[PDB]
Amino acid sequence: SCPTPWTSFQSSCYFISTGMQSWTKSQKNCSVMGADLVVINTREEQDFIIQNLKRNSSYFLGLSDPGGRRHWQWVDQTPYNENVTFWHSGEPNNLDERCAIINFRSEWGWNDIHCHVPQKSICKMKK
Amino acid sequence: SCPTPWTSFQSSCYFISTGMQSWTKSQKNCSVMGADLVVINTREEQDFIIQNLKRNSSYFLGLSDPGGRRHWQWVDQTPYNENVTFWHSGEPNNLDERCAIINFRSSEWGWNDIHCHVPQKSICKMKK
Repeated sequence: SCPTPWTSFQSSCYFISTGMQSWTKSQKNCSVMGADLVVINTREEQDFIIQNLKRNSSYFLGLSDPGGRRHWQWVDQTPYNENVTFWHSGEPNNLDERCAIINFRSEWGWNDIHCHVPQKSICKMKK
Repeated sequence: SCPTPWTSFQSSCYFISTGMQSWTKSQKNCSVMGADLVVINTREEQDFIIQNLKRNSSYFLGLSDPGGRRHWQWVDQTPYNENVTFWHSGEPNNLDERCAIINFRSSEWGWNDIHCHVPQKSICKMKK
């Protein structure tokens, strides 16, 4: 009961992109189709996904680190409280974003990557 | 009642280094003296510290990010659980460390983040 270009597993529909776009644009592409970049909840889901991928291809997952604030720690384990700090204006530097891909090494598994690189992607639509 | 080269404030002793070393070596230097790189708990402590620093100098604080694992998130807010992942061996990349300094800018005193291996002066705090 999934749209034609989609494949069903359990009560979800999956779309394997053919285009290469950044993580943000890939998520947008999933979004307008009523989907998200793929969230892998179970081992069975990972196995189904890899049976629908091409070994010569790399795909964005719906897994990322948005970056932003670092998890600062005092050296004596005094709790760090952001609200009582004395950072100079515009400090400290924001942590950069990072994104995850699934691909095949000669097997299948995840790797981290810059979010702005063009990769293929996997969308999941809840059915 | 602090050792001679140290200054007292409340029930703590403070040492202002003259030497420039990495964060790790600065912490080690504090450690062998029975101290830590300075942890700033209160506003009065920050004010006392800045009254004992030189405006042309930058000093490591006992504040850092050890790096390591990133705080990964699923796009639909499913909790990320590291124990049920499929990362390739040696993946993902560790986040790099970062360290904090106190120094003076024209218009005044405040903290900045910095690479941990840069030589800076340092402040030690000893519990009395």
